[PDB]
Amino acid sequence: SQIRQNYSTEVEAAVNRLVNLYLRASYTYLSLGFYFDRDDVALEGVCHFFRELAEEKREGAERLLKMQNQRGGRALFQDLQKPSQDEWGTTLDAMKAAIVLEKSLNQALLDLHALGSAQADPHLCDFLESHFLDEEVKLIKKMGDHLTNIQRLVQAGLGEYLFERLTL
Amino acid sequence: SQIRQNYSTEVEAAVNRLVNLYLRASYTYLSLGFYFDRDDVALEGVCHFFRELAEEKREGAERLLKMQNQRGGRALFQDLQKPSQDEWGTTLDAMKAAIVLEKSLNQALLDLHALGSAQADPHLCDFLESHFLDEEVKLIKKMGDHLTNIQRLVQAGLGEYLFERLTL
Amino acid sequence: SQIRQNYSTEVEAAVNRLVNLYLRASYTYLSLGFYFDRDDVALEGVCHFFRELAEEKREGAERLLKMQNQRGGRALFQDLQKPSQDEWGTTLDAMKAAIVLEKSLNQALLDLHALGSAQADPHLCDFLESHFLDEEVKLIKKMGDHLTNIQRLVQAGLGEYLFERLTL
Amino acid sequence: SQIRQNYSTEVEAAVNRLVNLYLRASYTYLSLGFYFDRDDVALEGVCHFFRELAEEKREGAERLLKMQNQRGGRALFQDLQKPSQDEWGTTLDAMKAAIVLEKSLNQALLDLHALGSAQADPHLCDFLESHFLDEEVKLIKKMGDHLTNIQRLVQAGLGEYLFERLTL
Ligand SMILES: CC(C)c1cccc(C(C)C)c1O
Ligand SMILES: CC(C)c1cccc(C(C)C)c1O
Repeated sequence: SQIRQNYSTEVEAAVNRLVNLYLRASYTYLSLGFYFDRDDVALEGVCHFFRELAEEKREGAERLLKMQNQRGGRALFQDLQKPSQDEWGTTLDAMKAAIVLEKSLNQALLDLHALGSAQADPHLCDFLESHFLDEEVKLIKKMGDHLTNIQRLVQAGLGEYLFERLTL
Repeated sequence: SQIRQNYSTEVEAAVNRLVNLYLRASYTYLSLGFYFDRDDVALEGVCHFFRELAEEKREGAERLLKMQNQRGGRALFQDLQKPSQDEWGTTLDAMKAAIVLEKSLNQALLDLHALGSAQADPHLCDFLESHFLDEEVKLIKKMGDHLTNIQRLVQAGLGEYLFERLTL
Repeated sequence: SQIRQNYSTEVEAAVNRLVNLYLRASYTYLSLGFYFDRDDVALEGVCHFFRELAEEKREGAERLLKMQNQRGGRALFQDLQKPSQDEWGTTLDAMKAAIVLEKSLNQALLDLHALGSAQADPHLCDFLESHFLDEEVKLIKKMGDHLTNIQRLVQAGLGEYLFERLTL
Repeated sequence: SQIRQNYSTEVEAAVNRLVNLYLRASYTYLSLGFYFDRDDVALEGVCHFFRELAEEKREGAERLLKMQNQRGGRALFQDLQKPSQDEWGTTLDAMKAAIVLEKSLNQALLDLHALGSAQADPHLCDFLESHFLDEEVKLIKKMGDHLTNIQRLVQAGLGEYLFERLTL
């Protein structure tokens, strides 16, 4: 590439892998959202919470792809694996799966940051810090807060209704 | 009729029967609404839910009657039978009766659609699809969602109060 | 499902397959869009055209999933296959691939409509006609119009620039 | 300096060198801009493109000088060498020279970042990342995009006119 400068093949490949992880996460949240929209589940606030996250993760993938092109790297897409479950249980089960998913995304971001530092790529390091690292910390804190409130509420049906009505 | 074209006597008769079913449904919802307004029942949100449905079903009957005249058919009214119960039990009992009622209306609409298709009456088919079929699907989904939340909430008195306060 | 009425298992399965096709199409358009954003391709209007289509196809999948739940069917997601190409050639090549893709989506919609008619499911038939069939016809006409103008313009570099500047 | 803290003499010297490079770049763009304003060249959009860049590079030098004083370092100015050419050829030649110039500025920024990291000077590292590194990546991507479009357009006179009219 005529514009490529200080951008290693290792970072380029890791960025493509991270795009795939963000799109997989968006797909997982799409599945979580529509599960809570089932007439036999029917928790609208929970459906809204996860649909908003599907949108945020798709936006993250798109930002990564834009950065890949700005640096002269080449986007390469892979098959997007289906989510790990077809049915997601209670709000508590769903929030626990979501925090597992976010921690895995955060770890991938931290691994990519470490790779960037190793490769002396400060543009990459700044990009991640600016657009992703703090967003993930904030989101994981919010999910942890939700998990604590859900757990405090377990008359489990009553608690699940109240959380959806009064928090979400 | 000077204007009548492609409108069978079978469809004309079925439309009159459907008007009677819609007016019977409006009457049933009027009864449900005022039951929840009793001082010894006293669930205002539930009363409002059913009074709004009585209005929607009367409007449906009026749309059908307007269509009957647009096609050159002749409205024929029959005695409107009183609702199946005088007292309607809990919110849960009431919502179960309402979903039974809506499924019966939906089935009558589907039967009339099938009759229209058999008679090659596409104006009728479009009319039903446009004004009734989707309205019924949406309403039945909403009632199913409510039933699931009511069931999750059954300390049954506490749950009935909370549903009326926080959903309706 | 407590709400399910006149909704066959065959239609339910076909709707899940159609969701997968719409999400695959959105993914294909995401790939097309970012390819035209490469510094060595650099056709912004073309990138915008395809990114807007990725959004439209994702929205289509979401509408289908909402309908699946309204009818009492159960969403089932499958692995999303990667797009058929990694690099998309000229604007002409890309527009030809897009019209192939849209014709395949349109055929799937027509097949689902035929299945609905066979199953006497008029809600499904109306849903498809209202939200999808006309959108596809309009889009395919627009792509055909673009293909004709692109072909008329092939000094091929000059023509590709002018189309992006003055049409897109 | 009473305020100087964690600011090495090596960084101080490198910052002064970088100021000189930014001012040299501003001077080069001033020359490029007025060349395209010649009556025998007469490409107004190209003149505007380069005059705007002369302004951006002067602003960069001024930000660096402000930072030098904030840290307690001492600005030292050197003779500003004249630009490498007196006449700049075609728009294509000019854009190629501009991308060479920007890549040299970007490399100097990356070298200064590496020096800062070596000296454990995180204020410097943040300053560069915040105000310069991303600006350079964006600008180099934009120039690469322009070069690709210029090259696609080479009836070379016609292509040069069209690019100036429809892109710049
Ligand atoms: C945002 C969310 C609905 C989503 C899930 C799965 C795949 C995609 C794209 C890649 C088609 C997607 O946008
Ligand atoms: C009791 C109720 C369903 C009803 C019956 C008959 C006529 C009307 C008018 C107001 C349309 C009506 O509202």
